[PDB]
Amino acid sequence: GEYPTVSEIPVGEVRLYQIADGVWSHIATQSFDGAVYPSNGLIVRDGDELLLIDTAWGAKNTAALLAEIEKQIGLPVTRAVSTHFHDDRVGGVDVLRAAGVATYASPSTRRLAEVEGNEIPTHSLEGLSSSGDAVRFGPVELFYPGAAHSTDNLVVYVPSASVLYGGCAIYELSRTSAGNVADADLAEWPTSIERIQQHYPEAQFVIPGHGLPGGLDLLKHTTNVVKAHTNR
Ligand SMILES: O=C(O)[C@H](CCCn1c(-c2ccccc2)n[nH]c1=S)N(Cc1c[nH]cn1)Cc1c[nH]cn1
Ligand SMILES: [Zn+2]
Ligand SMILES: [Zn+2]
Ligand SMILES: [Zn+2]
Repeated sequence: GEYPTVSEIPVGEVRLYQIADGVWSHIATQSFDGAVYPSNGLIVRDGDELLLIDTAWGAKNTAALLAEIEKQIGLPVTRAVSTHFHDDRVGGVDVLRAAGVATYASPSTRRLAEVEGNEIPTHSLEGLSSSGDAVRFGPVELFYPGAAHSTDNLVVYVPSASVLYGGCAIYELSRTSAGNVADADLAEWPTSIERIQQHYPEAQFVIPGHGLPGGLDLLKHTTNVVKAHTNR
């Protein structure tokens, strides 16, 4: 159908969107700093259970995500992966943990989360410490492209559906300016996106951390925006 926007989503609520067989995005909204912005995560079917990529941003949003999963899919979320250490991706980890979800992130993510005073996913993902590293995690591949929006950002690929979840390292087409880039490596960002490009040239669906999915041109768009900001 039509991809959900802040319009179709009351703040505190979560919509699911089916991208492919056994793949969904989860879309939530958050009011920051006067404005309302949407946020995407992923859900991937793993036999008779569910792998969750990223929290719905907050303990209350995350509890609403689980309820909305329990309602629309009715399969249990057994594992969750946070793609970076910011609160929009780990906020709700405690809720997940209380519901019996095993929470995972790279050591680099866990370290920064700890330093940040954020919630810390329980389990460590080994083998992602070097730019270009990939590891399998059930029905997805996890990929560390190098520093971009943050030094720890991961991307997620669903081989079975050619879905690339970029997380916050990839911007939607609508987004004309770099956001908060305080934690970013602007100097390495484009090289990291090129790694993503070179590793997943067959991706059919590209999901940005925020906003509307597209194809692989989201990667060039983000390059273009990051480079204009570098040049500001
Ligand atoms: O990228 C940005 O800076 C933000 C989105 C912040 C989401 N976020 C956060 C975050 C932001 C607030 C609280 C906790 C975590 N960490 N990493 C990311 S990505 N907005 C609003 C903004 C502030 N400055 C410039 N833009 C950008 C946005 C995305 N989609 C719609 N707006
Ligand atoms: Zn972030
Ligand atoms: Zn465990
Ligand atoms: Zn984000």
